[PDB]
Amino acid sequence: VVWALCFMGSLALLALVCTNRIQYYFLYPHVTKLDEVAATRLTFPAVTFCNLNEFRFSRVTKNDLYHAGELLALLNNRYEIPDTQTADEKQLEILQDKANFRNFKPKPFNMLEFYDRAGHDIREMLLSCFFRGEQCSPEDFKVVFTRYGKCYTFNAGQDGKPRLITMKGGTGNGLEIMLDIQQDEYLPVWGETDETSFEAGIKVQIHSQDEPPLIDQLGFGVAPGFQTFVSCQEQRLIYLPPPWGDCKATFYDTYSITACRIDCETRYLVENCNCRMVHMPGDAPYCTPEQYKECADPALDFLVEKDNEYCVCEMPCNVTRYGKELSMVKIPSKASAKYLAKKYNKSEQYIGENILVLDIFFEALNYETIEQKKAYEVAGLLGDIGGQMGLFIGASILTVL
Amino acid sequence: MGSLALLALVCTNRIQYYFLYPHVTKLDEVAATRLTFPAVTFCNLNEFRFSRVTKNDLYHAGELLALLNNRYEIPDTQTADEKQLEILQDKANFRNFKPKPFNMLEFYDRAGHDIREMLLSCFFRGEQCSPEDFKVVFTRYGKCYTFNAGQDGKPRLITMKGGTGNGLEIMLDIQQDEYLPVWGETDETSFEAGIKVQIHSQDEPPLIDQLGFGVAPGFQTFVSCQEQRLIYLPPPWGDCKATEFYDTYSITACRIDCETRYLVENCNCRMVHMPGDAPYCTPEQYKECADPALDFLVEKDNEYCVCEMPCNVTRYGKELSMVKIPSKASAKYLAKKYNKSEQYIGENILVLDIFFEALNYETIEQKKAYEVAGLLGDIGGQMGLFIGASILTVLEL
Amino acid sequence: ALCFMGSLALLALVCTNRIQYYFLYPHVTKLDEVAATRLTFPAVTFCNLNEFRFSRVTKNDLYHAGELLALLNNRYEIPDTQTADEKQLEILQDKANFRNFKPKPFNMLEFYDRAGHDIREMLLSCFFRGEQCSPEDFKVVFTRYGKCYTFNAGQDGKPRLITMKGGTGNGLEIMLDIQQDEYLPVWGETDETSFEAGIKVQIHSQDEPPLIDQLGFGVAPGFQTFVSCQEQRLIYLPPPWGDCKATYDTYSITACRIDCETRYLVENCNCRMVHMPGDAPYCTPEQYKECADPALDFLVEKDNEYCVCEMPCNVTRYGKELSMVKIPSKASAKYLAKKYNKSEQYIGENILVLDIFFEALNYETIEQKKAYEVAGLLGDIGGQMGLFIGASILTV
Ligand SMILES: *[C@@H]1O[C@H](CO)[C@@H](O[C@@H]2O[C@H](CO)[C@@H](O)[C@H](O)[C@H]2NC(C)=O)[C@H](O)[C@H]1NC(C)=O
Ligand SMILES: *[C@@H]1O[C@H](CO)[C@@H](O[C@@H]2O[C@H](CO)[C@@H](O)[C@H](O)[C@H]2NC(C)=O)[C@H](O)[C@H]1NC(C)=O
Ligand SMILES: *[C@@H]1O[C@H](CO)[C@@H](O[C@@H]2O[C@H](CO)[C@@H](O)[C@H](O)[C@H]2NC(C)=O)[C@H](O)[C@H]1NC(C)=O
Ligand SMILES: *[C@@H]1O[C@H](CO)[C@@H](O)[C@H](O)[C@H]1NC(C)=O
Ligand SMILES: *[C@@H]1O[C@H](CO)[C@@H](O)[C@H](O)[C@H]1NC(C)=O
Ligand SMILES: *[C@@H]1O[C@H](CO)[C@@H](O)[C@H](O)[C@H]1NC(C)=O
Ligand SMILES: [Cl-]
Ligand SMILES: [Cl-]
Ligand SMILES: [Cl-]
Repeated sequence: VVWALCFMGSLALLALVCTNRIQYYFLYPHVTKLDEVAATRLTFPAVTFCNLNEFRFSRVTKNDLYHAGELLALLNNRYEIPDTQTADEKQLEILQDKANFRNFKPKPFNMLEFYDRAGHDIREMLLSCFFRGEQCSPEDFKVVFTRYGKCYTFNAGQDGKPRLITMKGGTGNGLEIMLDIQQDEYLPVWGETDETSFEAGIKVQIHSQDEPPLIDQLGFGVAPGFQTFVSCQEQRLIYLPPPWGDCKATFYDTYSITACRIDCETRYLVENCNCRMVHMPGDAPYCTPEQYKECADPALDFLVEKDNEYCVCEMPCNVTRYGKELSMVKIPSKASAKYLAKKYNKSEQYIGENILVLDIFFEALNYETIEQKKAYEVAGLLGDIGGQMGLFIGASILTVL
Repeated sequence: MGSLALLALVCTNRIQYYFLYPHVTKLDEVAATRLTFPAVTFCNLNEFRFSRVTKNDLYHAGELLALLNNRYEIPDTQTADEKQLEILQDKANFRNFKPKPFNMLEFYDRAGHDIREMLLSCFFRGEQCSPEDFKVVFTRYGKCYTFNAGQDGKPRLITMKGGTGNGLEIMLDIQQDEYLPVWGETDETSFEAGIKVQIHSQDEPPLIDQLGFGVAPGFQTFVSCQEQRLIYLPPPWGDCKATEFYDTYSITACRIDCETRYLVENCNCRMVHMPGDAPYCTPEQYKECADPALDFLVEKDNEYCVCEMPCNVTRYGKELSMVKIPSKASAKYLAKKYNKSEQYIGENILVLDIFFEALNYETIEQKKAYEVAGLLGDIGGQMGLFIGASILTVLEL
Repeated sequence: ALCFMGSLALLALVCTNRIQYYFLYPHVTKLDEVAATRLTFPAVTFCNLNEFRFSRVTKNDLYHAGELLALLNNRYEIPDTQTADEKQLEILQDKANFRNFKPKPFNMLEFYDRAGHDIREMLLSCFFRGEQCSPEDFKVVFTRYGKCYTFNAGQDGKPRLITMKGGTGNGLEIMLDIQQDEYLPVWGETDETSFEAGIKVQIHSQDEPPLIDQLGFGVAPGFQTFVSCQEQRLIYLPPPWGDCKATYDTYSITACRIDCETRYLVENCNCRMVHMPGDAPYCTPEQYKECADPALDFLVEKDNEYCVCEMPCNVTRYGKELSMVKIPSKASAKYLAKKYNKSEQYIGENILVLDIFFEALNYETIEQKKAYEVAGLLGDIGGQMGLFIGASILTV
């Protein structure tokens, strides 16, 4: 009877063990494969930056002041220079003249035109630029409008030009730019608004080229008077869609959290303000300075600060993250100050307050992948249900003999 | 015996693997919704406000702070500006002076920087916060403050989107004009100006003198964070200890507990920031016993305060960057607003931004690699075609 | 008897699929992040951004390295376009007076060693885990920045320095004086001059040479800089499973690059820069300027063909989180000024404090493991072949 018992058991094993599988298969489990290597021909990311100051004082015209005056806290609700102004006498005297609206006939005004004309000029800010031993120029930077206003992106990849690639670790295989933030052009700050700031310097965001920047939210800061080193590591993350995961596959061409937020924010403002901020996509009318102040700014602030319901984006199936390690040294040194001052025709003090050097590069281990993989596909299921029957057909043959 | 082995053999390998109690570590990095915002603790690098140090304070803590020598006199080697020296020489006049009960905790609580004075502005996710939103916590730096400590029983603060908007922004005034004159090197004085900050889970006490990060005056500092949840297995799979002075097990809680017992054992007192009910160390004890003792533990010790791994750890990845404050264009505004000079603003004001990136949540969990149920399935087929061949060889005989 | 040529036809088919998988040679990467005990403290190398102390540059030095340092033109004269303060210009015009001057043997290594910043002068204080360290605890190492120093180089045969707890207390703290008053006047742009003041630092395993001009991080004067670290051990598989190369004494990307760079310069310049290994003749200042510098720059900037190194099977990476506070505070300035015999302003421009330590979770491992070893292969078959060993005794 022992053989018969063995045969009976052989059936009861192909029963449990094959049932263990189908249940496990239908849980749609996954594994996450991690790897960190030194990739060759790494694709250099896009680098977007903004001057923390949105409007050059010297480009603000009488008409500009008339329309955007109250928005910039340079005027009160009755087109007068505020009682509570805190300006140096020379600038106050320049503004009091500008704010003289006697016999003044207002002329069509537009925030986008204002940003484009008054925003800091890359041609003036960019003192020097080098990528992998090659000299780059203002033309190598693309204009992109953000909430900070007129910003610039290096290696945007929208020119159809050949890819910029990194191959070795260290500053040499990266980007180095020397900027002049031009504090002498900073708009006087007389109050707190979404368009003014207490700070001097630039905001920077390193991002994949198929992903738009969200620099007011996700950027990092770089201060004047320093050379800042940014050692990076590219991290590629891949996710599975349902049933294995939660991701969504690809106004914008590729799906990204940012692209999703911008799209959502635009619809929200259009719905609640009947206008879009000038940096938003679409064809809705541009918000007036009054709309910015009364509706648009509060609306966008609500979304990026308090909102928990409206602009909630789902995970992309493909995300590229850039790990960053920042460090810095002082510029200029006492020994080099006079050289730089004479070179760019400034005072030594100006150099120390306005000049900055930014280095963006990758470390040796420049590439990391974190990919979700199907842990138990239909093929693996069979191979188990199959290899198990190859043991029951043997346990039945021995019984047969 | 040709199959009495192949059965046993291939059966043995899997059996051995189970009793090896193997594990796998599952990694995942996602954008979590309703992420729980951490606690943020900070200290002014200066421990005692110069203007709050009384004659009695100087008398007791004078030597500890290097403001007096061992004979209650202002040191020969003092390096102070004339105005401050003149203020101290008058404080240090102990003729006809009758000392009155003194203790370090009261001293810290009364002379330590006041959040009500340091906090110029505070916003969390578009909402204005206030000094009342900060809880007082005593550390080795003295009187410190924790934002979102979670000990009020108030509803949780949560983050949902990436970027500064969904985080905390505070503007601080470090008040250098209140910094205690530094005439020597002690564990209570420093050469630096600014604050120390530590981002930590709410069920984990801060160890800010050891694990904190610095934030400098004259800058706006951006701190982009990522929460990392790590889970470990206990024996036999791992080494961790599952969750006293403190409620949840953490390396820090363990160290603090250990340090306290060490000082009590060797100094018969505890530093004022330590838990328990042991007597507070006097300034003399601080100098002669407590400070050296604690320094030994956090610097040289390799035997006494060695803590075992917690089964549950929450780590916060940080990326710092900064811009300058104030700009030339905003200096006068800030100066007039807070009634200071433009130079003061540049030396004392700082802005701190603590927020999370889009991919805000990472999990690293140890999971058992070979569970008993898994073992049975692999061996089930052969285990029976051998136990059948076992009652079979005993059937032949 | 047909049932026998079936067992073989089943053992055959269970071998085939299994064999194929063994042939893809798959791998898995095991990750783990823990608080290690007795962690081995890394080596810390640092350089002053300034390569030559102004006061150590002699008439002979200026004569040979003058044009290289942009202090002289191609005719041994002080440049028309000099931008120096009058006192320094007057000191240099005197040095650059070569009337009746007979040049004497010069070499860049001696120049670096003699004129480079002295650790004995830069190091104001040094502590590791409660113990006072000294200039003798720093080893001299020549890099492209010139004369640099490495803490805990581990080449003395001394007992290992170990970390055990998280926080600054279990790490290194050094106070440096970068000595800007010694910085060489900058009159132009060269590979040996800089616009910046401060130091470059690189944290690295002791069996890996530094490549500090490329991979270092910066530390600024006037701050205390905190560097919270995490050691990350990465192990890779060689072919067929992976791409790595198994083991200068140990194989590392840096060691590979340095070796390659040296060969390249020797091949194209018939000399090596003074910080490079080997026994090739040292490059003259003229060679540096005309051949060596451009050559090395090409390699570390443009090259995509010559110095491409393959992945090591064993890599140690150090995660870093930097933060900073200001030094000195108004209240401590006078103390420091009096202590080191400087002015309060000097202190603010030259003094820096550097803290290098580890966090609680100080150790992370990322190891590639063979997914399917031979022993595991038999297991998936052994059973099928065992049910063939029985049908094999009932056929004979
Ligand atoms: C790891 O520890 C954390 C606490 O540090 C646990 O998080 C808590 O989980 C419980 C149950 O959901 C909640 O009631 C608490 O509010 C959570 N604390 C927080 C986040 O503030 C977590 O559950 C632990 N993980 C495991 C499974 O061990
Ligand atoms: C703004 O700050 C100034 C000090 O800079 C305050 O003024 C001093 O005020 C005290 C108390 O009234 C007087 O004893 C001093 O004589 C004042 N000094 C000077 C230089 O005037 C002033 O009170 C503050 N303003 C407000 C409204 O708080
Ligand atoms: C990876 O390489 C490191 C060296 O960089 C190895 O660490 C050494 O291990 C040996 C054997 O225990 C020790 O004698 C040395 O002292 C270690 N060097 C250190 C840490 O200073 C490590 O073993 C290698 N890992 C593997 C298994 O490849
Ligand atoms: C991820 O997206 C990038 C573009 O951003 C693309 O280059 C890459 O092929 C994608 N990876 C996969 C396989 O989804
Ligand atoms: C240099 O700047 C000054 C103003 O400071 C200006 O007057 C002069 O024209 C400038 N020189 C040149 C040649 O651009
Ligand atoms: C201190 O420095 C001065 C120069 O500023 C020097 O003359 C003096 O000798 C120094 N004092 C000592 C004792 O080293
Ligand atoms: Cl949003
Ligand atoms: Cl401890
Ligand atoms: Cl190279």
